[PDB]
Amino acid sequence: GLLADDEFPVDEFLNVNLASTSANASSIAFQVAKLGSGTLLDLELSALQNES
Amino acid sequence: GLLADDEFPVDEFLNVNLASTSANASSIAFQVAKLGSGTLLDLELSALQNESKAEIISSPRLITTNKQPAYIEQGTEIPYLESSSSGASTVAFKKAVLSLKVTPQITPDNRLVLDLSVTQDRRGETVKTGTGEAVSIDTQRIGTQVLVNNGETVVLGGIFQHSINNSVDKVPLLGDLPVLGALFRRTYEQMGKSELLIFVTPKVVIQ
Amino acid sequence: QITPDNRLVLDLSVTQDRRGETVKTGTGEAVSIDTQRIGTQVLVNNGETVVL
Amino acid sequence: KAEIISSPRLITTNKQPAYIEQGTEIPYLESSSSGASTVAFKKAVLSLKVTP
Repeated sequence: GLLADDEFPVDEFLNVNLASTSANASSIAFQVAKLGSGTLLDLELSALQNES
Repeated sequence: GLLADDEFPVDEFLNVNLASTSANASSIAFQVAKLGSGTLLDLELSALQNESKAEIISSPRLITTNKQPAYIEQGTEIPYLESSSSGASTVAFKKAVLSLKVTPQITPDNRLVLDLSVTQDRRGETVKTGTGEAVSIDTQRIGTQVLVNNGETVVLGGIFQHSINNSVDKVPLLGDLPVLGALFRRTYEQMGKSELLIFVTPKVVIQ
Repeated sequence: QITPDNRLVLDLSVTQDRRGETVKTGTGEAVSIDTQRIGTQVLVNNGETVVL
Repeated sequence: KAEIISSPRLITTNKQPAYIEQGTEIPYLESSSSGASTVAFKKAVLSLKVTP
């Protein structure tokens, strides 16, 4: 109950934040959310490969 | 009950505040909060480690007649604001090119004497000049006279660089304990290395 | 220039430039140019190619 | 702590001047002749200049 503003700290949530930084990168993301025992875990992969 | 504004003093709360200051640093944080007896304790670790490599090669060529000057270029021409003669401005162009400029000479015992200029410049940042701005240039240049056998290579010059940095900030006595000390200190370490080389090789066209 | 033994001496300039970005000059702006240039004197047989 | 090392090299002919450079050229606002401005470039380079 300690912090005042509570919608979701999307940036304070993440442990490892090393996303592929581009405009055409493709991703996919998996989740496990209980909310009864509290546990939540998220995992997203992203990639890109081009040629010219 | 003494202070008026109470949501949480997140900055006055922390005892030791030595977080890894970067944009790609990864962390993890543990907590023990009772709120019945009042006790609260927080501990967060953060880290980062990266690494990089690069390599560039460029090679221009020319053919020419003995004792005759030749050049080949590729780059940009930057318009600069004014050139001054007796009274007014002929605004001119500076070059930022990868260029080769040469005059050769053939000698009797199968050898060449070369008068050499080789450059590789680029367009840099835009600095502030007076109330205005202008564009700066990043350069690499070598100019020489050398004497080289007919069909082999020589290295004209090069530049080598190396650098190492270390830093620590800690708590005066605790940040030195054998295994626990890592809880009381921030550590930073960086290393760089660079190397540049220039080669040349002439050849007489035997028809 | 044509020589006796079926050969040419050429004084050559060949360029290919384009219009580049618009850089900042003083309180104003101007247009920059992207260049490729080669200038030489060569000696070549009558009807064949050489790389300059 | 800190430590930096830099070493340029050259080869040249006896009694003949040679140089090698690496750095930037700063455009400065104006150079003055009899009347007007030829804005010029100052150098900020790591350079070696030698006559043996």
